[PDB]
Amino acid sequence: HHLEVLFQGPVNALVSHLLVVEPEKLYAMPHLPAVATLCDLFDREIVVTISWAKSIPGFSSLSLSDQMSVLQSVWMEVLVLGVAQRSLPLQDELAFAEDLVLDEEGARAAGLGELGAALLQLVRRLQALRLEREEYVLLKALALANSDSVHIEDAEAVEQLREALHEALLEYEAGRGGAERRAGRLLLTLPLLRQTAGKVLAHFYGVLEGKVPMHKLFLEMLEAMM
Ligand SMILES: COc1cc(C[C@H]2SC(=O)NC2=O)ccc1Oc1ccc(C#N)cc1C(F)(F)F
Repeated sequence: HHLEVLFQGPVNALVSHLLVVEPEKLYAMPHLPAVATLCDLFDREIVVTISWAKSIPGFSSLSLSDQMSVLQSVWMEVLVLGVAQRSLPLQDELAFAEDLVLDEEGARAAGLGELGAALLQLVRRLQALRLEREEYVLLKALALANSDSVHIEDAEAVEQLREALHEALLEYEAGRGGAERRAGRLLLTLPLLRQTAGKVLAHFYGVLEGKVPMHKLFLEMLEAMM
């Protein structure tokens, strides 16, 4: 079941679907040290990210190989966008989970180096647009489909998924110099989104040593689930 029928109708059925498959709020707390708590939380975010992707209409239409290639290239973007998303109502704070909210200094003390600052930069870029939840899920799905993995074997198939999600965003906006410009403004945050994800990976790999090899960790979980 590839859920392709959701691309046929008015977009509101697709949006309703994205809203439903949005992961449940996680609780990071039960007493572990900050680093350990975040590590445990991270493992759960990885699994949730993978299950989320598989429920994105049209994703399953891609060859198994391309699904994995797409996921390996943007999983951090999806994850990071979730963090930014939970942080929007706050000021200069990061809601890693319902019950785990850190300011810049708290992030630094939790082993995140300067990621606190980098993540808040992303958060501020999104807060400036005052996202609604519908825009976030559409943008997130689009970020998944806008992967630029070097290992994609059917590039037009990925192109078509990306196009369909972009058109969904447009149709959603149109139905709330085209003022539906609203869509472009969301798209213009995608470069910072990708950069932020790269920054997170660089921090855990060290600079490129491999202290905390998240790509391997992700792959192992990916192939265990797919
Ligand atoms: C210090 O924070 C992390 C620790 C780990 C585990 C590592 S660190 C090491 O020394 N040993 C390992 O196993 C993994 C990832 C962490 O960062 C996050 C945790 C949770 C979320 C969410 N929601 C986002 C992040 C980020 F990656 F966006 F920073």
